[PDB]
Amino acid sequence: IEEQAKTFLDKFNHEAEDLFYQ
Repeated sequence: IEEQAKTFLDKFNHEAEDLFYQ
């Protein structure tokens, strides 16, 4: 699978700027 390894970092790079507020 690539969704849980290739794009699994898309959340750590995105959510990192979204959760930085909450």
